[PDB]
Amino acid sequence: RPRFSFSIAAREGKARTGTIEMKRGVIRTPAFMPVGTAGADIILGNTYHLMLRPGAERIAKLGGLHSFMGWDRPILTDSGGYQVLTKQSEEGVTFKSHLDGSRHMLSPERSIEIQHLLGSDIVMAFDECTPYPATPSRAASSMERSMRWAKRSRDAFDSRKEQAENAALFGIQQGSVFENLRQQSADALAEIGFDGYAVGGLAVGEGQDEMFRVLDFSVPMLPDDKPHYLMGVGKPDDIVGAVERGIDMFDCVLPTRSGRNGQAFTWDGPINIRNARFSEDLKPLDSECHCAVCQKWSRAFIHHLIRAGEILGAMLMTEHNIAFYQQLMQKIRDSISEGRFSQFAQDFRARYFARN
Amino acid sequence: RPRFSFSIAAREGKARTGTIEMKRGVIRTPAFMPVGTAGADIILGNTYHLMLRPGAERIAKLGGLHSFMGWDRPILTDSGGYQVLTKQSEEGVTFKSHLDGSRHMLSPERSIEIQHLLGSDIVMAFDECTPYPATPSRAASSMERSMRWAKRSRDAFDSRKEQAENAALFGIQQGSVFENLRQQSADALAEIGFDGYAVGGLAVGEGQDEMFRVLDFSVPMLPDDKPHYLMGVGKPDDIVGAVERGIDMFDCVLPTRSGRNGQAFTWDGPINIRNARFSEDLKPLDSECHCAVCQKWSRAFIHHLIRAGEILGAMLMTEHNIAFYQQLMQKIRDSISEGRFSQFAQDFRARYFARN
Ligand SMILES: [Zn+2]
Ligand SMILES: [Zn+2]
Repeated sequence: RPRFSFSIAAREGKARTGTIEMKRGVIRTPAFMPVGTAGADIILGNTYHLMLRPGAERIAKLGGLHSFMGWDRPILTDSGGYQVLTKQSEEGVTFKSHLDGSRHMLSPERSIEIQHLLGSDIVMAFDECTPYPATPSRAASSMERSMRWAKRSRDAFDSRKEQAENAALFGIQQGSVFENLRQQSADALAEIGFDGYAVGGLAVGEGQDEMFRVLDFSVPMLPDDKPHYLMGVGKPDDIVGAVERGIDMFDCVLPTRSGRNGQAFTWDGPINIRNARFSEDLKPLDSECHCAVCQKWSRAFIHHLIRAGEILGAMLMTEHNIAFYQQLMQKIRDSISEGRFSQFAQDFRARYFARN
Repeated sequence: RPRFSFSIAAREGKARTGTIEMKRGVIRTPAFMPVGTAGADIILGNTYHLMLRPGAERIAKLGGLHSFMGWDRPILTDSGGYQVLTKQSEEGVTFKSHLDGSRHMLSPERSIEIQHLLGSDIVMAFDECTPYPATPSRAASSMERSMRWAKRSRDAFDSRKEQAENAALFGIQQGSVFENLRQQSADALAEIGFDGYAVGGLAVGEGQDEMFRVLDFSVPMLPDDKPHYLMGVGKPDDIVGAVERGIDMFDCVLPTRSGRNGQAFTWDGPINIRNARFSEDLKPLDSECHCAVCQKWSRAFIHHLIRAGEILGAMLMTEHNIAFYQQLMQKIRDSISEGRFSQFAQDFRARYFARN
């Protein structure tokens, strides 16, 4: 396989389905990328967490993230900046670990180097997150810095031969909710040139209507022939609507967070399995789900395990939620390929929000 | 298969290996019986817990424990009395649930009925636990009551046709550490007649030397041609020494308790995987273990998962510990069948206690 090749196999409206080929494997798009410490074609590693425990140099000494996690397929790492204080400047950010008080710095160059030590296949440029809401001036200043940092990230990546030849680099569009800033950001990223383009700054609590409004104008600004990654999104209905707006890749902690907190995703909406209404419910978590949990165990049993404090309950919930997300993506890919995605999205919303 | 048939295939000293055939399956002995909410031939259900959540009538409405847990092989239930206050008498015990304040009673008859509603295959007689240490008078009084309750348990079981025809009933020897009381108890149980005989009252904090001393004289008092079940034991070295003294069946919360608290069992002794010495250790939890965890992941990765708070870490630890216990029992059975159990026990102890 090539280092990186994105091909679009079919389209419906703004939605696309296709493949990213990389040395370690093929990624089917639209893709959901689960956290690896939770089938999927690619998993996400949390650079901020890994640089603090066990440390990037230690991960490299252990053979890199692929060996460490037992995962030989592609891995995407974030830059570490979002989760990341002792000092902030045009150079980068300095911060102190709560785990042990150790001092750490992150910059475009250091973030790229940490991601190199982790051995990831898709590397994210290091940027400055923009809070929500943001004034036009603050959003512009933050976006402008992020574009300077995108060039620094590009140069650092290109200087590391093993990384340049075997990994890929994505740039991140910023600009808050402002169309003109989103355009300036897209133009700057395309001038630098990246293997894929993320839409940043939209997992900030703005609400789905506003997120969709910004995606409506922002995704068309990115190169059509490269993947589009919506970072930190989201709920099943967020994913469906974002695909309708041209997004190809997603990540979110929701499936694993929900699975540890009693919430299961189903085609009839989320359910809180701890509720007493499930104590005698012999149906599986979801009646169509093909996952191993739903083939074997009832809502009543999973309810019991969680209420009893048994670790097995949260594990089965998490397994189901991860599988549900992958089945959602498979249905999205098949429906786009078959020219029935618009109908799928309509049928999906009607059932998901009925909450039956 | 028959309702119940125990056959001894081979012996070495006081140790035995063989099979219990029941309608739902064959149990290879010596057997370790894990809790089912945690391969094994039989799992243990906790009657006290199940009668409080979700309730025995509710379990029966859901189809019984086999259907509820997705386990079609034999299940052994305890009587509920050990974990079980509003009143205590020759009739039984009354107690109030902390979960919701509901009132509950347990007696020989009610315990047998609850175990019937749960649908278990091996039913334990309801007895009175003897604290440790106990005076001779108190141990005798408690043992005498337990024998009266054993007869009541026998009669209640025999009155329920579905239970009498399809399940088995074990009696429990009591008597604390006193040889004469252990003998009186064994005589009373054999006169009543049971399908198997447990050695009760030895998971009480007395220490291994004392436990082995009591087993030395107590196990020979039970019928040789029936299974011998040591309740609530134990650590790997406890199991090996108890097999050397004629025990056929075991249960203990240690593998699952340890797996949720950072402790892994290995042939070189227990290890606390959270310790910093494992942060860079690329070996599996145990170098001989055939379990799925040890085929794939390192001590370093499991250390990381647990230190990071990831549920996956405790799940992998528990999976490894359950599998380790089953591999221990398999090695015990094979060595007895091959006439090399004495050597196995010696080699096991030398390595386990070296702690290398
Ligand atoms: Zn499922
Ligand atoms: Zn193992």
